[PDB]
This record gives sequence, structure tokens and C-alpha cells, in this order.
Amino acid sequence: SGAIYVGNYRVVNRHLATHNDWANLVWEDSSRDLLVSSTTAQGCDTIARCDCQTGVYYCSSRRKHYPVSFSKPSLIFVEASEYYPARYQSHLMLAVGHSEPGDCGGILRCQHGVVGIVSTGGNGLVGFADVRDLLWLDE
Ligand SMILES: NC(=O)[C@H]1CCCN(C(=O)Cc2cc3c(cc2Cl)OCCO3)C1
Ligand SMILES: [Zn+2]
Repeated sequence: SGAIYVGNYRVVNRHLATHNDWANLVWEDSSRDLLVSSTTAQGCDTIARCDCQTGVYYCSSRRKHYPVSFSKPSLIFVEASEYYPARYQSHLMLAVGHSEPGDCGGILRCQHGVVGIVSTGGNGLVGFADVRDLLWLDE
């Protein structure tokens, strides 16, 4: 679990969005596993606007942060799960690191701010949904 709170927006994994997220929907994209909902309170986070390919993410299944080198946002095949059919997920970045299903929502940050959230995992792989292209989160 986990969310980004920026301005009057909350960014979560689309597959983990609550009834309240859907009732306050701003934007969602099943191909990116993202959903943004509106909030009344002002958010705590800053979004990175950069091309960093290294950063640190929070891994809830280890209660720890780990440094990672990750690929640029790309279209990657993701196998079927209980939440989605087998498909290509867009704007996804892969890295070598620990991940378990409940780790989705952990934040990835670089020196400039929030880069994205955990969205997928493999055997020693972790995938992050990028949010750096969503410029409207800042206005
Ligand atoms: N974005 C998606 O399509 C998600 C939806 C929820 C499910 N999903 C995952 O990848 C969940 C996952 C499976 C794992 C794992 C880690 C995770 Cl995060 O490591 C060991 C093998 O099995 C795809
Ligand atoms: Zn950066």
C-alpha cells in the first residue's frame, strides 16, 4: 500500500484505489496502473521533473529503503494477475530489487523529489509506475 499526496491530489496504484478514490476521481489509466483522486487537505510531497535513473525506494515487506538503478519509462509485458489481464503496461521502469505484492504503493525518490510508485515485481525485480510526466500534478 501507499500514496503520493501533492497539492490537492492523491496518486495511488489504480488496482488499490478505494471507493473514496473513485468517488473523487480526477484521472485514471489502466495501462499505467495509476489513479489520481482529489483531496481537501494540502499534500506533503514534491514531484521530480528530471531524467534520473538512480534513486531510493521504500520496501514495505522489509520495512526498509533500498537504492536502485532503473530503466527509463517504457512499455513492458506484465503477466495476468487477479487485477489485470496479461497486457503491456506503459510508463513502467524496472530495477533489480526486492518486491512482494503488498509492496505496491512504495515511493521511489531521487534528489529532485518523487519519481514514481512500486507497481510490479518479479524474481528479484521491482517495477515502478513513473509519475514525472504528469505536469498537471504541480498546478
Ligand atoms: N501493475 C500490475 O499489473 C500489478 C498488479 C498487482 C499484481 N502485480 C504484481 O506484480 C504483484 C507481484 C508479484 C510478484 C512479486 C511482486 C509483486 Cl509486486 O514478486 C514475486 C513474484 O510475484 C502486477
Ligand atoms: Zn531526479
